[PDB]
Amino acid sequence: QALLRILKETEFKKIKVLGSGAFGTVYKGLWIPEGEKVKIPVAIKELREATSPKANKEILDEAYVMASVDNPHVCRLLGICLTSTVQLITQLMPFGCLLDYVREHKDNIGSQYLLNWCVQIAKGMNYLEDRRLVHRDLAARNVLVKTPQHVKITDFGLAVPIKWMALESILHRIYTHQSDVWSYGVTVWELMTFGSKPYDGIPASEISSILEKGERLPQPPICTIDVYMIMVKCWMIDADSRPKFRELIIEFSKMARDPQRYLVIQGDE
Ligand SMILES: O=C(Nc1nccs1)[C@@H](c1ncn2c1CCC2)N1Cc2c(cc(C#Cc3ccc(CN4CCC(CO)CC4)cc3)cc2C(F)(F)F)C1=O
Repeated sequence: QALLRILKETEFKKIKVLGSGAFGTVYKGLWIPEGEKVKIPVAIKELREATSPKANKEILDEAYVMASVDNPHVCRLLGICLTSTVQLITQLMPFGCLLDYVREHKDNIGSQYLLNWCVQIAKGMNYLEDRRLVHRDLAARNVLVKTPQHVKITDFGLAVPIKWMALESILHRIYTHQSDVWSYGVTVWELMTFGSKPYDGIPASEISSILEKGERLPQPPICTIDVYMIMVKCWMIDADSRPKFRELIIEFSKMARDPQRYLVIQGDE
């Protein structure tokens, strides 16, 4: 019945580890919902630290919000298991994170895929804005691949990635939908460089000073200047001058109609 299912351990199992971050470990698994027969492929995130009943109330309040997300380009929380180390269940995104996907499939990715991913990520971020949800950690690592044609945003349920942060976030810990636009621009740069490292080899402590001098990430080799200009707009110092997600959907959708006019990839005729 319930929007957020409160799971028993007997209902699911871990099959394969997928990755670990600072706060938890993600597994591919299987869930048979209590009272049902069907086997659902899931991702299971187990938190690194054990939590108290008090801490679990803060988790539950956020988990209900995460279960309320309903958009084709945003991952929804399906369930929670209140084990000592809490476990969080979503539908499995079988192709993993988009960062790894573009690094591992670089030779078989054309302009149409890249521009459609930019549209879809903008659509998911626009829904979050409509829901008054600030992501605060948008990056290619936090976009998942359902199919090569269908990506979804995740890991916004977490409220230091200095190299993805808007200048105002670095200087004053101000986070808004418009600082998410800055991070969107970095995410697009990641895609267009097939998962390269932003501000590579430069210490995080230097980034605010580089940005204050007007320096920005470089134009990727595949990008026409028209695409680079969208990234540049996302990195304007005045937050309210940056594009809105709705505007980014329009502009990337136009480019996706003639994708080889906007990204130049060898073999992508
Ligand atoms: O579930 C998540 N990812 C998954 N991937 C695959 C399967 S599930 C992602 C996620 N974010 C948005 N979405 C998702 C999935 C669907 C959309 N989330 C939601 C998520 C996560 C984490 C926590 C946590 C935590 C936590 C809290 C307190 C302490 C103790 N320490 C607090 C700090 C304090 C220090 O002062 C001391 C006490 C510890 C941990 C909660 C949630 C949420 F929202 F469910 F309540 C997390 O990662």
